[PDB]
Amino acid sequence: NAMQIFVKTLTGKTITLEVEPNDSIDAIKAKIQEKEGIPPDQQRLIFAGKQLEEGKTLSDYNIQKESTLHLVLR
Repeated sequence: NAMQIFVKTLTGKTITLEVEPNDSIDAIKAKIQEKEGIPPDQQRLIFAGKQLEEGKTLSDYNIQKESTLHLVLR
């Protein structure tokens, strides 16, 4: 079931994540924290024009394999 997505970080580089289709946004943020050292509470995430919010899931925004989310700092 697992799949690869990417997050475009604050440097413009991307990190690679292994995620499940219904993973919460909270789990993505925690993976971003482990690699970037930014607390989830300071992360704002965007995909295809949508704000990705805590408590919601990847599938809420139709984030499929090879999607690149964009990270914005709070």
